[PDB]
Amino acid sequence: GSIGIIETKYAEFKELILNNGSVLSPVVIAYETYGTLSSSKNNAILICHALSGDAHAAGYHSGSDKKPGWWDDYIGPGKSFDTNQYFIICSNVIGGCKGSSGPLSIHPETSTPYGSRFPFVSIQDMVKAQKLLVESLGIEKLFCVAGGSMGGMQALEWSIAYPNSLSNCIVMASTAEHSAMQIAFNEVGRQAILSDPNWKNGLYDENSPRKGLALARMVGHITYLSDDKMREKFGRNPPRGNILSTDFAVGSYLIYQGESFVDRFDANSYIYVTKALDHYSLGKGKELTAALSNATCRFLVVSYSSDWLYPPAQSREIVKSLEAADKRVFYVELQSGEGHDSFLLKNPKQIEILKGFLENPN
Amino acid sequence: GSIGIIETKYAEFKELILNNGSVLSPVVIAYETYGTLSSSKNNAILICHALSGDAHAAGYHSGSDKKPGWWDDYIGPGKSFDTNQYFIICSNVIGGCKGSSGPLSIHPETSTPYGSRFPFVSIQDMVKAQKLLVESLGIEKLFCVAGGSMGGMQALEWSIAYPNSLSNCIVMASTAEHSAMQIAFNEVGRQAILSDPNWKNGLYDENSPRKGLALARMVGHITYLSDDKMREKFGRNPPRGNILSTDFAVGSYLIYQGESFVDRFDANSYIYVTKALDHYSLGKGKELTAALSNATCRFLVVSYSSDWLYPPAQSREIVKSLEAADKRVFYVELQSGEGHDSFLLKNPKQIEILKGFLENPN
Repeated sequence: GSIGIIETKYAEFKELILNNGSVLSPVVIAYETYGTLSSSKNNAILICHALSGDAHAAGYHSGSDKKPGWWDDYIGPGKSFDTNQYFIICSNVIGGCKGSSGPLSIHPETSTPYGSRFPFVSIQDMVKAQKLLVESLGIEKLFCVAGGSMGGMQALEWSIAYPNSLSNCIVMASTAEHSAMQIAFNEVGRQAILSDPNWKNGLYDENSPRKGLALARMVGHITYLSDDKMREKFGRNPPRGNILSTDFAVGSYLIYQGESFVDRFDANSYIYVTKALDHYSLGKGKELTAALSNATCRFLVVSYSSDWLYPPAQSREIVKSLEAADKRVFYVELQSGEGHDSFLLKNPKQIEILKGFLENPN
Repeated sequence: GSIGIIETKYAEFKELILNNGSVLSPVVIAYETYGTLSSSKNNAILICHALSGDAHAAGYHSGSDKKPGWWDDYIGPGKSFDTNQYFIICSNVIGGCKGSSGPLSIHPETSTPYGSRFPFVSIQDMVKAQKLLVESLGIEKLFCVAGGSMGGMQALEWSIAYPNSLSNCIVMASTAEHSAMQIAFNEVGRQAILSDPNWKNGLYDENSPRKGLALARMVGHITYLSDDKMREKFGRNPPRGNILSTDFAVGSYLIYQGESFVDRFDANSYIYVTKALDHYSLGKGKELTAALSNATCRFLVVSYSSDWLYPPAQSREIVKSLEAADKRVFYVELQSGEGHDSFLLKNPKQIEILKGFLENPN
């Protein structure tokens, strides 16, 4: 079942010209691979990560690791992304903070992290960079591109940016454009970092805006409860006593939400990645239909009943435009009990729809 | 059109026993009145405020005022809440920070603001306190209770807490219970205050958590844009350059969102009031039907097409349960271009539905 110990690898390329005119020189892409690439180069699947995720989508880095990769129940021998049949790839987005070109990259003049000097990146840029990686691994046409949430937005971009470079596209718990609500949560997170005393115009190094970023990320932990589970927590009555008595007053630490200072993220990177998500729009209705008419691949769109961050209605708009464009598309709404990240959890019915989609080309 | 210069008045009562067991002694209720109460005591309308609002719902405090009351386009001679016909009342919620019993109330021992020593209050408590005020003004049965958002939740509570003490109930852009999404925005705001260095377990006095509260309140400004107007702002591409170049780096001040330090709010009060909102639940479906079966008054429920904070679906659940309970209920979804506070803005079609509801008892 487990793919075992995996090394993070680093592909470096001379440059990447970004959509906003700026240039990454060089471009580094941290990635991991699972399984074995066929001599025909045609069994490869690209996994695109979500906001919290990275290149480490499966297995372990060392024996002492306490948790496997972020989609480990779905990637491995016998699992939904079967490393017995397929060559599975996952890479850290540029703008990210776990190995690819991003704000933590060392500046060629100051020998300090780029920080706020790093250029703004878009989802189209992130996908251009993934294309470079995939070509470098010897692949001209991927079998599949898959991802959920932020990862599904990259997967959608692939289907139209390089429409003939993939046969299949799996878009889980995702959207063609962020709602005002999604943008608002990210904007609050970004402002928390910006107003943190340690922010220093983004040129922090000794002392990062840990508090601001803790707040920015807590958003993802608070939003994890479904409507029902949040109401269960809150009930029909407020607490007894006062803010001091309930120890509600001593709640500063709850900003980290059980998570430690060692599982490390970066404030600049959060700003860079969420800005890419918020500024990406394929539109809706007629405009989305027109945008998606480039695609040639087969589509699997999966939404989750309790997901209110990327709700079934956002998936439905994609499926509606993919039918208006005369494209091969299947749509499954899975029953779920979580606020957004249900695509991550082992679920018999998810496993089944994935294995069957990849197994049956109709 | 304008009601003119208004004094804030203060009604004080010996005690109020709260639902959580704690006691307010004394209870102070800051209120304002507009128009003239009939000798029959039967033309009175209670206005319930929203999260940002207060008792000052109409007119001016002095000639030098730069803005009138928060619902001034709706309260006055000839306006929708006609002070030529009606006696209009609005009061600051207990737990609030603009005159009623709340965390800024001076403690009888320390002669400093209660702060975090103030007891948790509920919407049922807020309405109990309003009942006291209304009785004190000589009123046994109100003609109407009206409000939007948070104010509509108080108005709903009235219709079932004192079902025979009102003839009509206007519930605008509101809900019988907060969604996980609504609670999440408030929770982020509360955590911003809790993690602010000046929070001091809520016993701040010299130096308040201004930054934390700025963040908490910015949420209400960011969420103000509709899906379309937010997408218009964000477009299909991220900015040119980097965080430093776009002056995106110097964005600390944007936490106040144009608003000054003089228009003053309180961090404890924000915690108290949003906790009351988040912990209030009449439920949904059968449970909401059962809860609302106590009501005897006539209902007007108004939602707004672009409101995604308190979306039409929350209003529909109320109207559905009010029909399942065999109650007099009208439902209008008004077209709007804002993210939540459309009930505040002058709108010919809102004016018309309000004046006609109050004028025609059928």
